[PDB]
Amino acid sequence: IVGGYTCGANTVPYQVSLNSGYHFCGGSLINSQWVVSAAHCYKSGIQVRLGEDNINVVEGNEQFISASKSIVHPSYNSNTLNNDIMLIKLKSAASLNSRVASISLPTSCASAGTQCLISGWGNTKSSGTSYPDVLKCLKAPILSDSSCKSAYPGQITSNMFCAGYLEGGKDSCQGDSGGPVVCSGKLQGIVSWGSGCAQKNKPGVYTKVCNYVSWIKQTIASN
Ligand SMILES: N=C(N)c1ccc(/C=N/c2ccc(Br)cc2)cc1
Ligand SMILES: [Ca+2]
Repeated sequence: IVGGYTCGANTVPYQVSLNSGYHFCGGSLINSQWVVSAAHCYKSGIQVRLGEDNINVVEGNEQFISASKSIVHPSYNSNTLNNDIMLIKLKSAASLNSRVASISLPTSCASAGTQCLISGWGNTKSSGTSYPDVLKCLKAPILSDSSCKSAYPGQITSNMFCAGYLEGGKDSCQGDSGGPVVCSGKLQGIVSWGSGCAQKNKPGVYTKVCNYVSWIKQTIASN
């Protein structure tokens, strides 16, 4: 997260860190046994880390639970990043509490102008590299489909939306991949892509979760 703020320990209780020896992606806890992330976060050997603030220090509220299975969206295209969504099942159910909590799926798609919260442990610099140990947060509006398409001609599908600031300086970044965009207490987006980070006229692009609610629910019901 570039140009954001320190969230505060366990203030984003649905935020998870995916760890394969090291943090490599965020995700969102959607019930006691399932996490939503980006398809481009797929790899084997995933441990889900819940209740994290400082990902380098055991602070006392963590739950570390290995994934039993990952399900990448059947229509995920790694070239275009269309359908950039995946589900990860925990080997055992997380213990839910004030600091480890699921986030609701949307009942309807959020509109341009809606203020959302984007969070992650990704790079905090737009040029160069600095990775924070603690969770970073950014409040950002959903942008119009037209401004999104204008920023990224030929690249925005019906399964993507832009959020952030055309002026630049505030954005998600590498390492935030797979993490949440939450608007009015609903998971509306997943950190997916962008040209660099926090660049003028290159806002963040997010997987449009509201298009996947049926797939998510049906997949969970049978797996
Ligand atoms: N500016 C942004 N909001 C932004 C930029 C880049 C990313 C990560 N992008 C990747 C996508 C696919 C792979 Br594989 C590796 C990295 C995420 C967000
Ligand atoms: Ca920790």
